[PDB]
Amino acid sequence: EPEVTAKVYFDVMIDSEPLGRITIGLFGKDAPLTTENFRQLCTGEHGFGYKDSIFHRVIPNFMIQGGDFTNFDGTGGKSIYGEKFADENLKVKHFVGAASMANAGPNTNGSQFFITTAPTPWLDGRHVVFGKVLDGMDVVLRIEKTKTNSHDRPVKPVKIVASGEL
Repeated sequence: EPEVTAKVYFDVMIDSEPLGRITIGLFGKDAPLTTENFRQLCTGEHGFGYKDSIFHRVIPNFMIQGGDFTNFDGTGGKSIYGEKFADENLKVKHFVGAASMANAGPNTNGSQFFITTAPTPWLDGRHVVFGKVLDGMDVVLRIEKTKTNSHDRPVKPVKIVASGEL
């Protein structure tokens, strides 16, 4: 896989229960614009970001999705560059533990992302893979088993209580 050039983390909690820390390595050389956006949303440098946001969608044996810190339902989010930015590299395929940008078509990247927990070939070529879980995969797997409902949303908020650069 591509070279890791920076590391960010998420501290996750599910209603009083601390799950642990997820460490994500970013592919800075293969996706500078995408990684910088993710990085700065983690630190909250611009006044907004991932701290105190949730993983609004969970689909077992597929992925977990978060990043909508404006509407908390999958319809919001925003990049540091503005509303949306272009797809940087679509040639990197997904793999277990990949961090990838969610979107609503070509060049509509904002702040939403997902972490895959299984092969997802049907996403290859259409979503920019910008990093991977270097540590805390067990935490990702734990989140994946959380009870959901119609719409695949956790019954109890899966909250990112802290985020930043390591």
